[PDB]
Amino acid sequence: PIRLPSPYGSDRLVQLAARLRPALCDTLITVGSQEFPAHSLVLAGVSQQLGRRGQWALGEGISPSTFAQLLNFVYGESVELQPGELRPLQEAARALGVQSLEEACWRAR
Amino acid sequence: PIRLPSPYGSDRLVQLAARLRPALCDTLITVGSQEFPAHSLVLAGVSQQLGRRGQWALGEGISPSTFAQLLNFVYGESVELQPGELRPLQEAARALGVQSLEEACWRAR
Repeated sequence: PIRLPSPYGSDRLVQLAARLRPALCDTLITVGSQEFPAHSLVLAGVSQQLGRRGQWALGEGISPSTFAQLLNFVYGESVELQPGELRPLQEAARALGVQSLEEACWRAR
Repeated sequence: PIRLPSPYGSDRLVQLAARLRPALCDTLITVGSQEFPAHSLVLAGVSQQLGRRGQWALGEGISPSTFAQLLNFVYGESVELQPGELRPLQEAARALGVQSLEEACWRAR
């Protein structure tokens, strides 16, 4: 597999938030049928577009499998991917403004 | 005046939260008549006791003036105090479990 290192694994509050979730989560992002709790503050720290509270639906041909990988990256976990998973992740990171992930994907390609 | 340096002034997410507030705040702490918005996640990072979402009232003979100083410290601002303000701040930090502030107060005394 391909491994993408996350530059967020050593922010002390991001670490704490990763251990807590779903506790204290104020955001619920909905992807087709699947539900993802998150901390609006953590999201704001990586992308102004994503820093919003409450429930909302993501609709742009982004799969739950791809969104789960983007969300782990944001919470400081390295991501490990199969070959055909890189391009959909890059496209999701572009559309949602997560610049650090977009560039990691384009590097591994 | 006496100055207490805060050890939180360089956590990148705490800095961002300090610039945002009251935006994205999920907690409202009520002190007599006065209202203080906060991020439950930031509070959890300094004291397990304070890491809770929603509205709640603080009642323990803690003044709004003293609570405002404790909250600024938690968000990374140094605090500047008059002589008779140190002991009430120390007592508030003891009761709410903010250990870093309790010890800074006892040092300046």
